[PDB]
Amino acid sequence: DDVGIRIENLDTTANPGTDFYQYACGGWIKNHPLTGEYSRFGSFDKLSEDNREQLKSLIEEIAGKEHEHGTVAQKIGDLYNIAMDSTKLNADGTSPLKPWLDKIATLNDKAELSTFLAEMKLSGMSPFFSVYVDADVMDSKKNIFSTYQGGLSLGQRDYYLEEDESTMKIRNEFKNHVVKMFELFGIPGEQAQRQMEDVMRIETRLAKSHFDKVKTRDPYANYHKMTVDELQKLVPNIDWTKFLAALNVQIKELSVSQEEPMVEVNKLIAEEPLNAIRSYLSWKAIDHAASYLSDEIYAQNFEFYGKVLSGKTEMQPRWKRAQASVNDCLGEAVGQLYVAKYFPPEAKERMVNLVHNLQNAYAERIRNLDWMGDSTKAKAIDKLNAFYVKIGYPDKWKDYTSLEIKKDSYFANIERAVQFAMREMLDKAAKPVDRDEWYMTPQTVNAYYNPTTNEICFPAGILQYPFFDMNADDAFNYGAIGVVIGHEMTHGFDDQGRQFDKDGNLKDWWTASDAEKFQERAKVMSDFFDNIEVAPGVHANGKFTLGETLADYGGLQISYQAFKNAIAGKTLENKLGFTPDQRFFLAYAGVWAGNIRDEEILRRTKTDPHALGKWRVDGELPHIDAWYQAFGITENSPMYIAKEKRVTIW
Ligand SMILES: [Zn+2]
Ligand SMILES: [Zn+2]
Repeated sequence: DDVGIRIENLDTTANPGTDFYQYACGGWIKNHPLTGEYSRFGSFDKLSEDNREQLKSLIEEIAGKEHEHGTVAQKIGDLYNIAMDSTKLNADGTSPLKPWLDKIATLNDKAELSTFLAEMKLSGMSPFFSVYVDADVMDSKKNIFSTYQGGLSLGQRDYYLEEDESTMKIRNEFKNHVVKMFELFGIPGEQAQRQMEDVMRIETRLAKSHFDKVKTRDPYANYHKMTVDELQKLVPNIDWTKFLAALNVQIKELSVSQEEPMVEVNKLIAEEPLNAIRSYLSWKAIDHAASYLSDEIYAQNFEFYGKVLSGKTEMQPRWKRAQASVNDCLGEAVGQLYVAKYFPPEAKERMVNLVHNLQNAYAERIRNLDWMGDSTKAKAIDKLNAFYVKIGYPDKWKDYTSLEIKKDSYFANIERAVQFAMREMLDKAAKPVDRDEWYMTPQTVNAYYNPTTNEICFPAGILQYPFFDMNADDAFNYGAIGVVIGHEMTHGFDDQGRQFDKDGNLKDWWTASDAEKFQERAKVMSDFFDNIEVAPGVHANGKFTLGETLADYGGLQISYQAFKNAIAGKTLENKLGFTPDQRFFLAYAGVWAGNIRDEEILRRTKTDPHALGKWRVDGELPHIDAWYQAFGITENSPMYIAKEKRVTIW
């Protein structure tokens, strides 16, 4: 297989035992100058850019030909092309929303809102409040239906309430925007004024009852478990039995994440006349549809949300917005065709085998730890073997048969796609948590171990050069993606992972001895990084970055051990003059190749819990015995530290 590493990345005037990062990556630095718009640019950023061009080219290629009706290619291509057919969008005008606006006008009984609000939810609107289904934070093996404060067009309560002149301007821009939009939908000016006032009055009352975003982030405090009939007593002006039946949700209990905003919804429904409620629901429909109709309507939408609210100066071209629609609403379907082009089953199979080899090597190292007692070692190995390994793309793909894409209107297709997604989410309320369902799409360039689910997810999007190259040999791939995955693996077992059992439920399974001895070993690493000068007269924060430096250490030892196991009994061949062991460490360094501005070095030192790319290499390898052997590092090397001073935590 290919060597994977590239001479253009090296700076071979550097001494490996003096600045290994410079040796392995100095050429990359020289060949990738910062453009001006970025403070940091590394090989992760280069991959993210490469990946967005892959999706653009993929979707255009799919859309350039006709496909068999009902295939994911036909759904992708047709949705893209109907999003792009601006002559039809402009000829159709607002007519695709007429069924919704007519339906809202027939509301004649506040009791009908119970079913109607659920119907709007299924089409992707959230008047008054939001609902969602996800793993119960008190019982990770079960799902729970939750309500959440919502109903605001501006999203944040402060826009409706702060009296400074800057926020007042935003409010008055919103008022003008709502009137202009109603008028674009054929509402006469006098009625558009009156309906805008209804919208502002209602959303301002909702906003007053909301909590700040700071207070809503804790899912354990933003949790109120109760029966359906108890919610029926808390918010009597919605028939929750009908609301839930219209959502096809069959449950006995649910969570009201914030009760006060829900009580305010109850009061709003009681106190506002039905015609003002119709104004608000009509606005929710228009505001949701505003991106999917004519250019005039999109332009007005952008004038407010883009120019006023976001400080943007120019709208994105239609093709970029059409690609976002396809990627955001047919994400996993795009994933199927993405991996068919870029990440074949043999690549998935190689990576799944690699992850299993890392698991086996990690289990071997856990047995030899000198800070973990025997009972804790057994619990750790059992938790590790119970990892949910989600690599490349799903074993269980979403079934898209019930999602129909056809040439009626852009808006009608978006609506069917949202209905499909909402149905799939709400169906989970009745079922136990299914950890084979992917929350990320295959084309995403992100990866993590999740402590609350005990799953490790590495999508095809990140499994590309310089992390993983199907064409490269094991030295390259273990040194690069292998270390990255092993690093994530240690988060099931470190100071964070020890708070969760193998089901993702809260349980502290370390003994007091485990905790004391772990900190004893960890202090070796934090002291070491404390003494690194990341800039003249500026030291690293060894305690703040400890979670990440211990994990890189672990990933290095885990992947190197798995690598030596995988190549056991095979012929070593040097490539580019490097032994396989040397290539392992050169590939590792390349994962962290990067260019960073001087001021960006200072700020990341203040704020970033990850060590800088350079010290993720130069501060980690002096703790790895195998690196000394691979590059002949001796007592006379500036990076050398004595065996008895090296970290031993994994
Ligand atoms: Zn090899
Ligand atoms: Zn980490």
